[PDB]
Amino acid sequence: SPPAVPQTFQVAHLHAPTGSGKSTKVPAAYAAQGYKVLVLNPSVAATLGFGAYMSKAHGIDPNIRTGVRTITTGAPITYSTYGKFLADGGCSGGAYDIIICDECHSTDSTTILGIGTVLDQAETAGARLVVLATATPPGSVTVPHPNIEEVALSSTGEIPFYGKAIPIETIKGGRHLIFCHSKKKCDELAAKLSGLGLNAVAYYRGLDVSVIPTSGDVIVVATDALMTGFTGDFDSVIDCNTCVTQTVDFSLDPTFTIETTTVPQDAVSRSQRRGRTGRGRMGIYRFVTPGERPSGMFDSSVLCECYDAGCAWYELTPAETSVRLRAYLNTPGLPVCQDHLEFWESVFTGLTHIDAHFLSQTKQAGDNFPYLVAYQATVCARAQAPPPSWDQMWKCLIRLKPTLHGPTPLLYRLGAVQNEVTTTHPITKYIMACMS
DNA sequence: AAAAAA
Repeated sequence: SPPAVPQTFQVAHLHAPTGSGKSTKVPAAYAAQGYKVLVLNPSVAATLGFGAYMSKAHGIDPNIRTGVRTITTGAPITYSTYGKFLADGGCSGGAYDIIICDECHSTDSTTILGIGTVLDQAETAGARLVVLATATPPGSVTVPHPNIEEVALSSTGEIPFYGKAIPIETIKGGRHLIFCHSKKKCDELAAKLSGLGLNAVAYYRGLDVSVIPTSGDVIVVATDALMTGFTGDFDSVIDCNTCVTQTVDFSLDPTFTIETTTVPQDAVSRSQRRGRTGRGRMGIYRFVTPGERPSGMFDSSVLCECYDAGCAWYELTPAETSVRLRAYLNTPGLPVCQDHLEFWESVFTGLTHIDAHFLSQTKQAGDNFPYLVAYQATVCARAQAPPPSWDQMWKCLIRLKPTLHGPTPLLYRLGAVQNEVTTTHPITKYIMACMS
């Protein structure tokens, strides 16, 4: 049933629903034929999760590789995240015959870099086959779910949402899940509902899952934050149909601008959110918008994230990162994006002699674009100049604040800029030149 | 305007 292992090296696609067999059954089969298999997954919890199931399901303790915990068993099957895979330097010389790239539809920087690394090192590493598995191939469109009945919203309601309202009785009793785009609006919506006597709580990246009562009436207003260690299944799901993403704009003021904005959800988003209900029983899905943008596309800002991660985490030169990204963008059947490898590469190539301390800080802070942040900070300190602003993203320069004065040598815009700006800095001129 | 993995 699973893709046949070719005599020579080949890259195969695995389009199939139900996120289970593709990461358990498929690999279990290959191993039965005496093959060494590597299964990569974006999630750490998922990767650790497959370890426990494989044992009890196929009586074979697979190897587990994640940033937190690593476990070797010599077994023919190894489960690992893309992150951990990258940190391990990629494909080991002759370690696996088949490499499975699960959730290959994910457009996050780590997965794209990961898959691109596989597509470039697989064959040489000795692998005989690469599998790009996903339940939602590029260009997918949400399909009506059996145990789920979708219903639109209207002005009819006492709780304003995103252009509409939500009936009080619609969520009066039972367990419900409300999806909001912003983390602050989650606390707002939850505030009102809970204020109306309703038992509503907010959830997002940071708060522990223990906040949501495993039983009893409750309304959860959360973001797309993964509820690791929590049995989903909700009587209904109200979705705002909006996703928060980062977009890049070549505003030439003086160079580029990376900002996080909103945007209508795509098939994947819609599917995943609507999937939190209708598990084993009839569920409901209340939306604010009927349409949906086709899945399979990601912004150029993501490639920028790849070069940043290659620089900050995986000790990859800009050119090296390009090899792996070039392989990704040259492989059909995967998420597409405007080819800006050359431009992004040239940008990062000029970002030399970064302050190790600042880099360490931005990385440890778990901030976005830690490399670009730390580098801007480096230029600022090197010029005894203040950062673009004193927003939390520049906190690595706080101890130097007393001695920083004058215009910020702006290299690019990563958020709001409060301080005065100058564009005379050599690195800024270099970047301006790349824009051409 | 969020999340996630290094």
